[PDB]
Amino acid sequence: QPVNQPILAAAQSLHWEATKWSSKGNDIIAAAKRMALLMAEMSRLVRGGSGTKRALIQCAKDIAKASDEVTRLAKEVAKQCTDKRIRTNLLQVCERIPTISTQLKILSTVKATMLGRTNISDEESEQATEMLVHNAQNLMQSVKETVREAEAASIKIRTDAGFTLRWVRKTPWYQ
Ligand code: NA
Repeated sequence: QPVNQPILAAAQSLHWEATKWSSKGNDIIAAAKRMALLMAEMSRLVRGGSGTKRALIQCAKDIAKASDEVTRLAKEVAKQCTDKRIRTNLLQVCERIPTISTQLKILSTVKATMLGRTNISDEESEQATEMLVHNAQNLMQSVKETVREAEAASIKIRTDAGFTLRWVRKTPWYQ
């Protein structure tokens, strides 16, 4: 009850996928790991405490900043990619993430402002939490799918490609 469980589970789900790989030479992995860590912080932040109001807003801003890095790099991976099927799939997912993370910023600010205000009912409070939780699950899922496809895409690369990512296997774990 102290820490939201469905937010922590979503963060955990992405952490498991991202920790299948090394961050070295791979930004997408590094940013996805930062995102999973921040989303676990978010599950504590949702239950407001003095000084959590500014932290809730900043945590969502950091999550959105890390998701822009994932989006930006995955778009670069996809354009070079020779397989149309993979290239198209990767581009749809990359496109979705900015919208989801923009919504995370809105809902976090709404939740934080509310915490700051004593009057709101337990219903409005629970509902603002459930909207945040839904967004968090959607975000974690989208990034996880983006990781998978960016790796699949990596196998096929343009001979003349400007940059490459490193995909080295590591033993995954949960935070
Ligand atoms: Na390892």
